[PDB]
Amino acid sequence: VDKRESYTKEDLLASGRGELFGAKGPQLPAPNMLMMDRVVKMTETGGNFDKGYVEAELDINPDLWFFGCHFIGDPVMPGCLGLDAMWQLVGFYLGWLGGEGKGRALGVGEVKFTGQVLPTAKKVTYRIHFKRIVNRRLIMGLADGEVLVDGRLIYTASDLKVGLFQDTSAF
Amino acid sequence: VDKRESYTKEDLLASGRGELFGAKGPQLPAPNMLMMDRVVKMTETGGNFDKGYVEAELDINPDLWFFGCHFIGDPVMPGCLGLDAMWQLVGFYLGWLGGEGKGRALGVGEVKFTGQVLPTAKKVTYRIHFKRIVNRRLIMGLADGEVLVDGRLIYTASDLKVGLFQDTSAF
Ligand SMILES: */C(=C/C(=O)SCCNC(C)=O)CCCCCCC
Ligand SMILES: */C(=C/C(=O)SCCNC(C)=O)CCCCCCC
Repeated sequence: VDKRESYTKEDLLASGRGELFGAKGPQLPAPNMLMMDRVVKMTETGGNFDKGYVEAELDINPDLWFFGCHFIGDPVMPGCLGLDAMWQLVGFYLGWLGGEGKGRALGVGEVKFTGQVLPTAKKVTYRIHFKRIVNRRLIMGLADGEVLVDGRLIYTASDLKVGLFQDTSAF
Repeated sequence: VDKRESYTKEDLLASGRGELFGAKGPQLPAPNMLMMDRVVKMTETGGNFDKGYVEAELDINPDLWFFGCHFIGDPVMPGCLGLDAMWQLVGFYLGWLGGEGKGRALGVGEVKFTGQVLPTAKKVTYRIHFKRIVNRRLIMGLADGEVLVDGRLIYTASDLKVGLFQDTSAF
């Protein structure tokens, strides 16, 4: 794949249909599971471990679907969805490096939610710091993640793990 | 609250509206974020640590919203939603014990996904084992959770943490 440092919302939507990295590359979820609007920076070096970095953003507005049901009369973006965005970015990066296969989240170490995303916020920022990448027969990524809302850190996740699989018959 | 050992779909829908545990108890998310169809068992003793146990189920059918977008052409229930159902059950239990306040997931320690939920599955079972409950004027619940698909253990989550809050304007 020809690597770009950033991707637009249109690119992320093309990705969900497998039109970005080709038919062998991984796909990002499509709405309403897509949890980012754009990827503002992607590098092979950099990040807290100098092994890779990804920064993405999600624009917030009061009308996003999840505010209406989580919860009724007490809108707050589900934490699980910010967490999924992080898994999505780790998997996307693996595909960006040329990894082939279907994306499947494998797990995460500690996750801490210290703040919330309200319908009055404006922008959610995701930062992924890669600590390890296996791109041999097996394609797997390990990273730490940070979620900020309007420049303030609210969630951290250690050891997000995602792999790409050509055969998912054993799951 | 007048504890019942089990709750039906209609009870969970009333919960999302704030009718089940009253105006001061926690609310479950409403569809499309409600991740269970019923709670089959709730006991304050029992469970792996004999400090509480809850078992719930989610009926699976190909038409569930998430199957159409995650991923297009490769349907699999998002692992993040299975995690949310477990946080949802921990908070529901704190309200069941009589706790007052709005539920907020605080984090989780370690999550491992070893299997997937396909649209061909029939049922997902959630089993929550409580470790510690602080129901003082600081309501928090700590528990380990397991997710099974048609009886097969596929996800384990250690140290799920949820708390109920009177005032959430601090986050
Ligand atoms: C959507 C679904 C899952 O990953 S379900 C995880 C099941 N795990 C196993 C081992 O079967 C989340 C997709 C995140 C990764 C997207 C990569 C582009
Ligand atoms: C929906 C939203 C969240 O919990 S967002 C977490 C934000 N964290 C803080 C500290 O503000 C999930 C609700 C799960 C618990 C429901 C209990 C009934």
